[PDB]
Amino acid sequence: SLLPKKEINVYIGMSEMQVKWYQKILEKDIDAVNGGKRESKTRLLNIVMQLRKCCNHPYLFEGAEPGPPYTTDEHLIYNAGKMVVLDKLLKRIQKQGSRVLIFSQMSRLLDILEDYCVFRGYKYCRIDGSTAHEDRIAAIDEYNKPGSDKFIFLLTTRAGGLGINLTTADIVILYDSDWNPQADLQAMDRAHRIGQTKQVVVYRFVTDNAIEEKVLERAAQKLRLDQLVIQQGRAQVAAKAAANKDELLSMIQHGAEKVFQTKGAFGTMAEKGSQLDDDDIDAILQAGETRTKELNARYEKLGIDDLQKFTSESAYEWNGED
Amino acid sequence: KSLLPKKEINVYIGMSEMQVKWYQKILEKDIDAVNGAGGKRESKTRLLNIVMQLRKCCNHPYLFEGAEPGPPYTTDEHLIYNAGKMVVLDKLLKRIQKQGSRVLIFSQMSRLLDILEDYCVFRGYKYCRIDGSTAHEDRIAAIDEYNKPGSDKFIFLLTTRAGGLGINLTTADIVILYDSDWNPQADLQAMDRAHRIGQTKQVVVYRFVTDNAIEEKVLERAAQKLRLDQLVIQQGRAQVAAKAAANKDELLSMIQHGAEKVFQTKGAFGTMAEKGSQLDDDDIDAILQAGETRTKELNARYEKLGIDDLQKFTSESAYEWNGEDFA
Amino acid sequence: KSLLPKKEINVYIGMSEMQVKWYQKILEKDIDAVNGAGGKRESKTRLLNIVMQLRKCCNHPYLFEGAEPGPPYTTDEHLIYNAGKMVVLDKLLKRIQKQGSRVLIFSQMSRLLDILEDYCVFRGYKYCRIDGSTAHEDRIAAIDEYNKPGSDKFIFLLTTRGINLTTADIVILYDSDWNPQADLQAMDRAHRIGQTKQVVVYRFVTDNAIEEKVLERAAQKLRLDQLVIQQGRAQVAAKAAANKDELLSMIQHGAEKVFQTKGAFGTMAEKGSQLDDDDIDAILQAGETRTKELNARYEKLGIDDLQKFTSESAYEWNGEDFAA
Amino acid sequence: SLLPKKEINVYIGMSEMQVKWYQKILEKDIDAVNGAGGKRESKTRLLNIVMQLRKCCNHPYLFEGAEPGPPYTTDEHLIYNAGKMVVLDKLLKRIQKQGSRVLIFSQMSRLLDILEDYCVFRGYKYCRIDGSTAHEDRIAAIDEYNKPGSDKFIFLLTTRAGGLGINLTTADIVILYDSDWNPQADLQAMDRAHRIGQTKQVVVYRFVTDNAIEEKVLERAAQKLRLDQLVIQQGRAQVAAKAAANKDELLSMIQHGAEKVFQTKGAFGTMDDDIDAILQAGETRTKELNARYEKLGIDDL
Repeated sequence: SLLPKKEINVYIGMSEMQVKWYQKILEKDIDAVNGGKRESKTRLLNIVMQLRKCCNHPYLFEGAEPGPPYTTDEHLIYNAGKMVVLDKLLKRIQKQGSRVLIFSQMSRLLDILEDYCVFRGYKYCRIDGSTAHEDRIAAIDEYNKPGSDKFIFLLTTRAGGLGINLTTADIVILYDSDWNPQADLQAMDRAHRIGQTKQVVVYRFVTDNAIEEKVLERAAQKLRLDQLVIQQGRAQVAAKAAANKDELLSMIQHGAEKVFQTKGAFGTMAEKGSQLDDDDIDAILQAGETRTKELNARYEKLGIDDLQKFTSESAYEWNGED
Repeated sequence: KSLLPKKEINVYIGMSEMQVKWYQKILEKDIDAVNGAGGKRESKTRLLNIVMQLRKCCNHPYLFEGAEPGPPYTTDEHLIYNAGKMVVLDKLLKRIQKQGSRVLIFSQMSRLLDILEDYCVFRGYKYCRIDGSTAHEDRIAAIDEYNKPGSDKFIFLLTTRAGGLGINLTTADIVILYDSDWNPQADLQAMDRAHRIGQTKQVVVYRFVTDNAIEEKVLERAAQKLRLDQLVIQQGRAQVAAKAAANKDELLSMIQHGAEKVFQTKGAFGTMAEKGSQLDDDDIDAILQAGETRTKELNARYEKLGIDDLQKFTSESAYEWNGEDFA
Repeated sequence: KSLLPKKEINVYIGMSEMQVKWYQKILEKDIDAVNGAGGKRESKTRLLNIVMQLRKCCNHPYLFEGAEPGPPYTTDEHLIYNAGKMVVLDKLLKRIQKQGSRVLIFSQMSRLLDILEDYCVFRGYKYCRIDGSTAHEDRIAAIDEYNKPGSDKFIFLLTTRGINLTTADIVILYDSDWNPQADLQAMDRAHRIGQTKQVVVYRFVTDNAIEEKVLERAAQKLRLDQLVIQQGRAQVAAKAAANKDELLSMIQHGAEKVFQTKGAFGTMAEKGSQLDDDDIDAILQAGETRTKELNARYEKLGIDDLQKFTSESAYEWNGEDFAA
Repeated sequence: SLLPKKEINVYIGMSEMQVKWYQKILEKDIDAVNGAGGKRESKTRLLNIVMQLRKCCNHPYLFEGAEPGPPYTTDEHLIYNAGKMVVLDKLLKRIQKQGSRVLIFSQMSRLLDILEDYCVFRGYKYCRIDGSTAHEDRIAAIDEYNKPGSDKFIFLLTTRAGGLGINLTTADIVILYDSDWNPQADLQAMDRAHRIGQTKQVVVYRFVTDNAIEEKVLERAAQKLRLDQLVIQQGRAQVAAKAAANKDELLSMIQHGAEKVFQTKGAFGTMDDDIDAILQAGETRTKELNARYEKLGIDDL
């Protein structure tokens, strides 16, 4: 029994320094912010990038961090709203005896997260995805050591590989989200997989009322779409399926008893047969129209769960009754 | 302009005494396969044969050789009362003409239209016919004989899977599917030869179904294939939407979201404005609690989407014409 | 009713001063594969890159980023006179509206329709647009508010890849689809049952460039499709068993002369006993003449002389629904 | 060098006896002949009349009670009662004189029975394969007829059992007494003689009853043979209609005008009085282009 993961979006604001740069990005291209039709997506894609960097940390922009000499200070935290929440969260996660994996889209943010963990004295490992194979093996094993010195693991979402195991941690923090919903999903399942004994909790830093909240909904819409496409994974399989042995038999046997029982004629031809009056014909038409709507509505509201023909339905064993 | 939705009505029909005799003969002459089975390899050829003969029985016994009363052979009233579907059709047509309606009659078997031809002449019904062997010049002349203003014809006999489609026969308002195609889109294709843009009246489609026989069970399997066909259409639509990259309109809404509140903000934003200083774990407990509330709320908007209500771009309905040509 | 056949006219267009520079630049950045005077091993994927960019160059240079003078991107007269096809389009549209005609403009690239959108606003052309990215609600609303009497719209921009736009009479294929049948669907949005006037289709082709060679190879595919269509007719007709009408004409053939006959028949009435080898030499002589004559009747048949029952042409719409 | 075969339709009439039995067939089902039945009727009733007329065209003795009553003898009446037998009698006489050997094909083995009684009556050595003869038996039949210095002269064959790939090139003349509905069946019967190993000109005689059902049978068969060779010669069409652009095809697309573009150093040639001069010059090239390719055939494409 693997305990299901608790995914929580934590909604964070921006410091004054972020707002200043966030405005500068919006200002220096206010025409595109207001929005010719010829131009490629590049002009808008750049603004999206700079707004996402600003939602991570203003120090990612050159000439933002306080002037020389550059010092690792408390303002490394207080100039980024996420770092504030991250500061108290880490101090409380280490308190409750939990270990945390911290992911991010930008490696240049992990550079800040390296300097932050030194300022607070947190032991950590790191995988950039520019780190070699024998290197990232050691970083995984150092964190997975029984009684590991490390406490935080900094990684970039895509670049860790596939199927790596970090079950020695039980908390996952997504500093920022990927455009692809499964990329973060594969990052949560680094701690939420077979071998994990404790409750996996995933925190997703989302800058409220900014671009990242709008980014999240798009990734939420595409994630639901993938679910709709997987849940209907046998629609094309069920449509092409030709006549089945157990179906072909029920087609032939349907009503065979009444056919064998009949000595005269059948339903319409026994009840009123060979001669119909329009009082008689209208009773047929109106009844058939009634049956037509019920037959449609009963099948119209169906789903793939009911329509699906499992592979064992082909393995006709015997007749239920002869 | 307004095109009235088509009324599709299953007309459940019984069988005459003669149909029962042959239907029994078909079941009896191969009773070992019906009551039991054979090797899976064997039975599919053996069962598909029984299915095909039973469908011939539901249409008309005279499709079997030696069925119609022995020599001499005359076209009389026995052509009608020996087939359940003919009896229903005979009075249905009589009502159809009196209400000023003209009817297209489709069928899977061309030899049945041969039976209907002899019936139409027997009643004095002017008719045309499209066999899929008719020839273009003959085809154009027969459609124009039936469609051209002030036409004399009343019944139009066609085979379902021989249209060569793109035909206009809007002068009829009633469509009779004497029997149904295994592929539902073929019968729906035949309906859209009268129920097409240019049609002005209410299209009524009568689908003959031999009740308590093989045709009724086929009717259900067609409704299943018709519904899951909608799912492939719908699953494909979600597949296109999931693969679609960000639009310039989508990107603009992403940048503009909250931009006005940012321009309006002179200090800090949100959680930083509300406390700012690294403060109490009661404030952090409020942050994580309210965020989890919005997480449950966010999922609820999207967890109720479902396959059947995605945004349409192409009006693809498996309950309407596919657009293909079955010849 | 009478539906006037569509007039399909290739309008061969040159290239602007700017286009030539980029067309050279495309060929120059991959000059080894173009020349073919070396290994000739160069992969087709490398060639498919040249073809696709040369089409963008044939369409409009501004499809390449950094070509158009830098930001802010403003719509002026340089939007027209930097592309050969736009110059032809600019005066063609002016003539089309003045003669009371409305035009559908199709294209393979939606980013070109975006260029056409900025052009249409620049000239004051009321328009609608179907990209295959517009919602059904708006598309059904766009077709109606284009067809309604007293419409203000004049141009309808669509991507090539059962819709009715018969209220327009002119179709412009700015660029061509590799599958000729895809263009015919785009044509049959005005040229269909419901059209009252003569449908004229203009196919823009960049003369003396890649678009001209595609036109020659597209005509082959369009002709080969006709031959396949015809082979199917000959295949089905050969597979057909005799009808009851065909068999009766075989039974009835000469039956009147047989009933008319009171003694022996034909050649047997001529002699009927063991007579001269002049009789057999005469039979074989007339038979060999009739044998040659019979072969001539069928030696003059061949493809394209086959009976139609279904009027399917490669030069007419398939009925297939085309989406990119 | 294999000489192309000569195929000559021998149009033949019917004896007085054939005229009677032809009329007896048409009259005993004259309602079907005059088309006085329902369209729903099965095809069997018409096909019955067809085979009866086919049997009458071959030989009247195929019908019961036709040959002169008791006593039953094999004389010249076996020949002068059938129009084809009269022609076949004189034609074999000429063939044997000029040193040729002949295969005789037929649809009906009950007619090969008649031809057997004919060959014995005329003194012609012969072999026979029916489709009722087993493998080893019909092997020895081939070897005897192909034997160097063969004793035989005629080979009576059913059109069914001939087309198997066997060799009968030691006969240079083929006589199809009656034609098959399938043009390739008779076509492969001629190839029993007309194939590698044949040294002489192969001549094929196709007996046809003129102004009777067999002439109309011949026309329809000649039609379906014409349909056959059309689909054969146009089999190269569907394989080329769907084919990705070959690497050397794409090269000509890229090279088209590349020489004109490089040396240009300016704007191209083109770059409402000018516009109507473009549409007019383009309309000329469109009509010429389509007319050049529309009449083309598979060999060019």
